[PDB]
Amino acid sequence: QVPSNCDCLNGGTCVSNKYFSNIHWCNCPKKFGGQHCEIDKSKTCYEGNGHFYRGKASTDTMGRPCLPWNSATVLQQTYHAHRSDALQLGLGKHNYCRNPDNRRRPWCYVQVGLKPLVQECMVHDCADGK
Ligand SMILES: *[C@@H]1O[C@@H](C)[C@@H](O)[C@@H](O)[C@@H]1O
Repeated sequence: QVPSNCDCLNGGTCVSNKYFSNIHWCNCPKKFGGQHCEIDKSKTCYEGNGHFYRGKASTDTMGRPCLPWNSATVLQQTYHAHRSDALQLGLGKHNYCRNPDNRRRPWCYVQVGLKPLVQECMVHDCADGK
């Protein structure tokens, strides 16, 4: 143990609070990591929660390409390319995943056997799949 009101690496930043007796925290870049932030990683596949998102992730949390919002199936669902608020998320002619409702990760109407179920399009990891 090394009570130093902080502990990072790779030249991290040793910070410490004083308005609560002791509320410090390793001050390392968000792209850092490694126990005490000893690596220059770069985790950030969605600065938001999935509201807009502008990457390439088009599959769901399984791998399927998910159904586009123009697939009559999703048209039968709710948030597709023919509801009334799809113009706010631009769902028509496109796929990826949208989260205009109440959810943390971006989901997409992906066919789940016989009913396009919204699945938080797994958007984790983003480095050549490795
Ligand atoms: C910790 O403090 C911050 C403000 C930056 O100077 C970092 O480079 C440093 O490690």
